[PDB]
Amino acid sequence: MYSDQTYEVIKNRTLENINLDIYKGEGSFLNNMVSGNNLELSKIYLELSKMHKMAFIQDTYNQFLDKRVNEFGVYRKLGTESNGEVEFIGEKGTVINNGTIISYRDLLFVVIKDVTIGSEEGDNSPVQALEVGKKYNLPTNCEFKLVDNISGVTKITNTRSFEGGTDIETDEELKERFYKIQRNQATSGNKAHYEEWALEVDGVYNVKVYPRWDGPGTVKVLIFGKNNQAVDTETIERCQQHIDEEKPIGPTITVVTPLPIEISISAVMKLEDGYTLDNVKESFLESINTYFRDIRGEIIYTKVMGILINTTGVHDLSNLLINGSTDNITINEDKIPSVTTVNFSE
Amino acid sequence: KESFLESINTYFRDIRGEIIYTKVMGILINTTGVHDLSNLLINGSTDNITINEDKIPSVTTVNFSE
Repeated sequence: MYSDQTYEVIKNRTLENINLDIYKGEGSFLNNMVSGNNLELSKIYLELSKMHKMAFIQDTYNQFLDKRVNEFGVYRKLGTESNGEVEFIGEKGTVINNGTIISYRDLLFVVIKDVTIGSEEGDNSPVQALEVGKKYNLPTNCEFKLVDNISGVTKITNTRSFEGGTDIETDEELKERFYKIQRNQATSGNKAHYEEWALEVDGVYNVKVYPRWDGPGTVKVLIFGKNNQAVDTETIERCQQHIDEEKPIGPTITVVTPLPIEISISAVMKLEDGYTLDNVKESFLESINTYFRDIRGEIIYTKVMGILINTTGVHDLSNLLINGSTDNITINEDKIPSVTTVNFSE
Repeated sequence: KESFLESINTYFRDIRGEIIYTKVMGILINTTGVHDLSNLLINGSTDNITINEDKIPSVTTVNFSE
């Protein structure tokens, strides 16, 4: 191909193309024109080889990828600026106006709202990164410094880690994203397609779909908030409207929120020395709350009493009763145990 | 059975005073491979037994079933 086509090869080819009495000689004037044209033609061959690659969907550049995705209607992500809140410590009554820039090392951060040291609202003010990037996502407790000294301001530190700083999307990321988009398109009523739109709601984390719950075409949408806790009613409403904005033709949609199950417990236990009823009560309730957060399936009475005895301050235990029974209690779907009654006696 | 045997052996190494029947069932339920248990009897009984002087607990019979 064009790699085979070179200065020497095309030069000899052109020399053969000419039927002339002049013997071919190095440095001849006619040889000079032929050699110059062949050099520029070889350069043009290299350019053609390059525009092979530049015309492809892959191995594009910033402008090339931009044009391709604009033809596809896709747009690359420039990233987002980091956002956090810092604390200003210094002379009381000092007013830090909006637009003030605080520098941590070489990083530059700007204060959004006015903050007064010693004010009733406090000395905490949200601070946004001047530019996008992971480097702007500063951790907690960073000693920010004013670029411009302000009288009355001494120490600037963030009580929370800076977040929201996202980097510039790379070409490969956008290429793979576009390839996935073309590969997987929105369908009418696929479980994954419908569930993804529900996943866009911030409040909910886990989404489940129960089709045929009320006959053909009937879809029962099941949602789960933070660690499968029930979200607020307004969150349910906004999720319902959102999924209706993307729902297929003629579906019946019901959003189901997780339910809590109250738990009442009672036992007659012996407490270890130096420990009171309140301490063992709080420790065991925290432990059993963790267990409820991790319990899969139904309740295990033996596991409950095991976490009870393993709790510090339990000399011995007896007469353990949960919800009026000592048997294993079945947990149904969308039901999470909730600690409500703790009847502990020594 | 072997895992609970090791657990009860180290507990007896660490035990003092009396064997606690609730402690026995707690160390049995916490044992790996144990889902649910019932009718746990020590020497056929459900009561704590005092470990007297110059005396140590000794495991003799292990009866576990489903």
